[PDB]
Amino acid sequence: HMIDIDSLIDKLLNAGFSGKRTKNVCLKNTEIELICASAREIFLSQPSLLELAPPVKVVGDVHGQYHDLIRIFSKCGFPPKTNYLFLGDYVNRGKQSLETILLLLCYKIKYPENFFLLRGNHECANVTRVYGFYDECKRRCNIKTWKLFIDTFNTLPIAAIVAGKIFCVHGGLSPVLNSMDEIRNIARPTDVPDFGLLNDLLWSDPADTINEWEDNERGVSYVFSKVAINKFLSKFNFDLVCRAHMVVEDGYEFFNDRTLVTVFSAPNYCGEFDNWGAVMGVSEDLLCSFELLDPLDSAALKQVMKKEKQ
Repeated sequence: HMIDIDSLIDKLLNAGFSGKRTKNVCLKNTEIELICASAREIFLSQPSLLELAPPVKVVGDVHGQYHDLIRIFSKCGFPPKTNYLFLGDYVNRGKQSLETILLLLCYKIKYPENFFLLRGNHECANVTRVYGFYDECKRRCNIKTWKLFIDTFNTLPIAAIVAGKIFCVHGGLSPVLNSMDEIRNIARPTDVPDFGLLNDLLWSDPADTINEWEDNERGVSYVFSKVAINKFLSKFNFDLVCRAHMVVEDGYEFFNDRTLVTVFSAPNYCGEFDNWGAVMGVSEDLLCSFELLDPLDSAALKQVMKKEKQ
């Protein structure tokens, strides 16, 4: 029997609109298994480097903040009337990583040509072991379920080009990125390597450094200067680098005279930063606009979920 994607999405949406956290996921592990297999099939069939036509809305980190994800869809439009590109980091830190990733995967399944998910640095075995998702899988489901997600994470595409002009990646640039074909030819499935192209694309950060490339003092990959950005844009004839991978107070933040933008969509990240979330709309004429989401507490979020149910 084939996947009842309508019934799965409904259960997921209902779980979110309840505002309630349950130890049991509203979906059976067999259903979770089917979702991961279906999504995996699509990921491997579509290119490693997505090439998307506008309009589209770009979403940064969500990090398990499921109620905020629903706020995003409510405010920016539900699929498939609104086209989405997510920049990765769907799990860890947040309270409802499972609901979050499952809903995103289901939408990918139902609308494979209008809905897109990139790989973030958190979508790997190493990081999920540390910041909650492995423990959440073990506690709410099992370790076998976790492994299935990792198998699925390993097949995610790495980068996207919007309208031939906006380069989209989770982390940033690489010192060993010679051509777009190198991203296209990243073999999948794959774990995140400790070094190399894929490691850089997920972990690099921009900085106003003196050298084009220096070691990232966050511990992984490199930091790249304004010059590196200007060179990259000029080499591949791009206008904008759109990335995530960093919490910013207003949900978004331009750099190097608006040639790079950081988009972050987890309001009040870690419960500590009190940041806004942002979603970047890219018009058919390549105009970039920003819809913002303010940080709500647990009680206000529940009220918005209560509200949105009608």
